[PDB]
Amino acid sequence: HHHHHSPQRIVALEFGTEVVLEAGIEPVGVIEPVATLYTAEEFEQLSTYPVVQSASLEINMEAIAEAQPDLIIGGVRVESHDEYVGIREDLEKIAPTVFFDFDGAGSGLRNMTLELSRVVGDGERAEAEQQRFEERVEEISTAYADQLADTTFALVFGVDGEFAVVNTNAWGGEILHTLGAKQSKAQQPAGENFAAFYSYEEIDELSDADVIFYETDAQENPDPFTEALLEQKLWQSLPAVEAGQVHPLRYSAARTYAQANIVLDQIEEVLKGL
Amino acid sequence: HHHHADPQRIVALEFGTEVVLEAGIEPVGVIEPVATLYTAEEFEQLSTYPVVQSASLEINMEAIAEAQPDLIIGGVRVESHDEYVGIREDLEKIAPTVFFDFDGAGSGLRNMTLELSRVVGDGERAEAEQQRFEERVEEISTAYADQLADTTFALVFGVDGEFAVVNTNAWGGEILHTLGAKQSKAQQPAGENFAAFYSYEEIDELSDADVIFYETDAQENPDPFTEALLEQKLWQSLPAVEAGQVHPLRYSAARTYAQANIVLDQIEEVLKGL
Repeated sequence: HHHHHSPQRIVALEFGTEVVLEAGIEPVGVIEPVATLYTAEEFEQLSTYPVVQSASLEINMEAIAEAQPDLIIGGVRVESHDEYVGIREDLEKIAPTVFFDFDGAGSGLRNMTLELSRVVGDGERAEAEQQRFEERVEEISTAYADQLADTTFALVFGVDGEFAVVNTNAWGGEILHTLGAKQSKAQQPAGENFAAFYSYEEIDELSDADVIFYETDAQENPDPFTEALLEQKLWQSLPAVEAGQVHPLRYSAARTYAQANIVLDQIEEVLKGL
Repeated sequence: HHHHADPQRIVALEFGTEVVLEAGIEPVGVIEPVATLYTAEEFEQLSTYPVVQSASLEINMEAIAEAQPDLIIGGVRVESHDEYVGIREDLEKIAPTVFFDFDGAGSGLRNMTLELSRVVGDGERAEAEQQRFEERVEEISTAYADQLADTTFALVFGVDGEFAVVNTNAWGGEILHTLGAKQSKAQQPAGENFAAFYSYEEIDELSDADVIFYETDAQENPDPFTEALLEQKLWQSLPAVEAGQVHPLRYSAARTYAQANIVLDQIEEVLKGL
């Protein structure tokens, strides 16, 4: 009952989308597609599917009932567990309903979708990806052991009037940490929180950064807020920026091991010019 | 940072009005209601409440006293800091007093009131609005990425004998800028100022504008001066005016995130044209 080991018509609730897409399955119902999570091809594909959940996570039991699923899948944030006990009961009147809980913003997610991939019958590729991730981390950490030892990384995204520096326990900061990379001291105020927030005046916190990553969507596009952060004249004064070492980062969220490796690939490419 | 007693008898000074309204709180004391800032129903209601501050920002310390507050809230322009540290003292003798500073004419205001909404016990809805604003910018920017690339916007308001073109660091112009929109070159002489002023002779400075927004009050009514600008004979000469693309903009001076979303709605609607 651990993550590591030694159906025909699927409704995909939240986090179920990435699982069925990777398995080449077509869902009979899907949570409302958010464009930033998917490639252009994927999004225009996903839009051909009936919406059975809002992006606010509000579920449409009736629309699901019309979809006639034989299996309903999705992940749940562990904090909302008891809440989803009732939801599963309600949903199981339509079809067998498999939920999995996940915790934090790091490995918990890509493990959770590994379990969903097994359930929908795609455990082979999914377990392969997990092993590949673990191998690549080993291989990368020793192949560039020098660069990882003397370079300080930072991951940022922007919000409204402020920006964030991603912590060692979350998204691309988790993956960077798992690799063994050093990360900026802008992280320190985050504590157990996923990011540390700063005003545009506090951009100078990232002066110990030799390399900076900034989150983008699935098509390498920064959101306006992240672009706004890159525009600030105070930003154009950081060591890493006038070194030409500021790079885009796709799939920082890393909802699967397949996605998490794409992060490893981006981290690796930068290490080649380092 | 903005991103992450208990009251029942609140006096709302300047900028505290939008906060108590949005929270469904009836204030015991309120700054003199200016009708252009509120709906007909909001204004009608707000006139019931005792006036404890003048529209010229003069505080009636004894009217506040009789109101018997247990909490006094309001926002302060950053320039007038020390002058208000003083005021809080005399105020703190009446009840706990919360003043927040804000800077500029952009994101600083809706964040300041986000903080006041937290203080009065309404931080949930307030943070929801902030998150929703940030999501919808991201959303609108990508969904209309074409329109936003090919279109040049302008925001104008009228004054006596002159008119103004709003800059990228202020009000409706800031939000338009945050979205990623292109805006007219009439903004240039503003520099760091919130607006660039012109005579009715220089209306031709808006020839590159494909779309034009004109500030109105909370009830979609332009002020007489703005109304005069739209009457000028050189105005119906502009491309955007003879293309049918001149629209009213409410809540340009977006005081809260709820208001800043209503601005985004209006921009989205126009963008659903073009």
